[PDB]
Amino acid sequence: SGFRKMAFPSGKVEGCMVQVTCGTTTLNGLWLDDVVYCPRHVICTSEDMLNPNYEDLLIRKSNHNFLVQAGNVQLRVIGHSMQNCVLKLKVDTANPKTPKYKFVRIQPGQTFSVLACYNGSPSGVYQCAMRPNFTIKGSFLNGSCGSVGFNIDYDCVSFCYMHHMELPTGVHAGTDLEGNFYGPFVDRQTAQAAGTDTTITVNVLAWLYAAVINGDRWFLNRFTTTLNDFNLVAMKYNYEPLTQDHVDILGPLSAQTGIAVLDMCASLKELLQNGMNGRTILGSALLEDEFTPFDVVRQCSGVT
Amino acid sequence: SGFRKMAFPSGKVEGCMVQVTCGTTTLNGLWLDDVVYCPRHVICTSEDMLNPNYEDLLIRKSNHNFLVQAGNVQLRVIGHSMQNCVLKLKVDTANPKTPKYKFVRIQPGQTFSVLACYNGSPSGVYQCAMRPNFTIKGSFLNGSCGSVGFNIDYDCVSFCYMHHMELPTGVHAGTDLEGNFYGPFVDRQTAQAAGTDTTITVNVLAWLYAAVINGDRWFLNRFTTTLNDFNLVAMKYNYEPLTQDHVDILGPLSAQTGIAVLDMCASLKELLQNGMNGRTILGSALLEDEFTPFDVVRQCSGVT
Ligand SMILES: Cc1ccnc(C)c1NC(=O)Cc1cccc(Cl)c1
Ligand SMILES: Cc1ccnc(C)c1NC(=O)Cc1cccc(Cl)c1
Repeated sequence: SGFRKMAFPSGKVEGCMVQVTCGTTTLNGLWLDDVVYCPRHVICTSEDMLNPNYEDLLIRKSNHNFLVQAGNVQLRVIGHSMQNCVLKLKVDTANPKTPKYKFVRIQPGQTFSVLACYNGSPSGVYQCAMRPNFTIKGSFLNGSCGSVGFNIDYDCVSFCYMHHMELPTGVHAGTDLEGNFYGPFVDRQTAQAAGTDTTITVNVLAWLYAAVINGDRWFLNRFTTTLNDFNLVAMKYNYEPLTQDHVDILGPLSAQTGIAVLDMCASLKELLQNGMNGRTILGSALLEDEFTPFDVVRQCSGVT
Repeated sequence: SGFRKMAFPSGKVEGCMVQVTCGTTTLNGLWLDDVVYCPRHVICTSEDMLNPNYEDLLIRKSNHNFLVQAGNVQLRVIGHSMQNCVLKLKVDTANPKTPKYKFVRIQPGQTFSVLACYNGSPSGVYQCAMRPNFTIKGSFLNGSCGSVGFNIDYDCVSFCYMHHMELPTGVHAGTDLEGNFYGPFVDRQTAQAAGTDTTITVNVLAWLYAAVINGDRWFLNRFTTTLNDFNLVAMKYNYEPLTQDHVDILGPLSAQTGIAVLDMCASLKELLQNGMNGRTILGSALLEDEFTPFDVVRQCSGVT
């Protein structure tokens, strides 16, 4: 029993973190096999960041300008290339601590763990969701650039995020491991609009099922609804429209609890229209959307 | 910017986790140097747990009855001893992945990271506080026994908790690494009272300072209070009494923000008496007490 915002064990990712320095800028890199991946803005000075011409800036750099250090040992850079917003520094040594890994581009609403790093050293780990608007509400300071997000399936780490930037609004933007930004963002010191965000409906429902499994049941009611009626309420409260694909993914939790998905939707509808009346659910006074249906089943079944 | 319930990177602790089996019971052990530490109730059957005589049960066991497996390799047990509620199994091999470590008994109100494990395999990591009543509100299922809590200072892991039991109320009880329970709990299948819990006042104040640093300032007011007046409010709302020792530990955050500790106490007083009026602080609709003043300074300064 109990329900926590649990992160994946970060060990396999800690063994990949390195420090990358170019000129006067230092950030984090990810060392997998004989390649170090890092945000391409490591090649910028503060003056460059206003409107950088990355192609021109990278041409002034040679392999010996990229200083890569793994803990205390220096890596020898034998190649460099830019792929979208990431730099790939080929090194002469394969990382002996490289776990089994994949590069994945996650969908909005999916969750992942972030290993926050500074100067190539891990400081902490936390779980978060990629917002529907492709931002993440992380905890990152200057120097955290290059910190990565990931999921783990037994022995395989799927890297899904690399941190690049903090928007003027204090929310975070980054790329997949091929350097493609999530969202409309560009790696430039300019004010950039993050779209209207919404609450991840399927995750809130998954978390209400986790609440029932763990004993918090006060919000269950004698009502039911339809997908259409529920979506009228979801639109009014800036929630993502619920689809049959979302209902299908909630099936295991519906089966485990015996509460039909549309009955849980009716509980959520009443919570949206009436608030929590000063009560809590799983220690929260708001509707939590950072747990996917997969996360709930994993945490509630003890998958290692 | 941003503020998350961040856990320490779990890598150094993952390398210590082992599976311990005795008879038909399997749980987690902590392998440090040539000793494996685990909850002594690994020697019990379900029938024994009602009122176990651990001394008598342990006498029926020999070194060869304790099966210790580190991933896929079997450890050879050359000694066994009970210290309070933990068993110490001496093995013939020192753990090559033993980090620099200490065993510490933490105070109520302090925080730590938990690496939840099943069958000696890490499933997730989360941050939590030891409640004033010496329970923890974790996320643990059957088989999580032996999972540990810890803090990390640069390269040193201070182990402070080992999970033993879930109380009938769904909250968790465990020991320090010398096997001494935190709180009045006994390792027995009996209903056990956890005392009245309170909110960790100094942590809520630390978190209000983190909110100010990160831009959430709506709760700041034009008022101040005294320790005496604040403590009358704290008593009414089941908050721990604030002392000058607590004020002194909040000094760095008071200096960083320019908000005197008693002025922050007046904001907290108004939040206690008036609620949050449907607003949030750092993404929470309640007053958070799982961040110590040290945690706030660490997260806000990027200590690795
Ligand atoms: C200051 C800070 C705080 C938290 N995370 C981060 C990542 C930062 N740093 C930046 O955003 C620097 C920067 C400026 C403009 C564009 C880009 Cl790609 C990077
Ligand atoms: C079932 C469960 C769930 C979460 N954590 C845990 C630790 C459990 N298991 C138990 O509590 C088993 C047990 C019963 C009586 C005394 C003791 Cl020391 C241990």
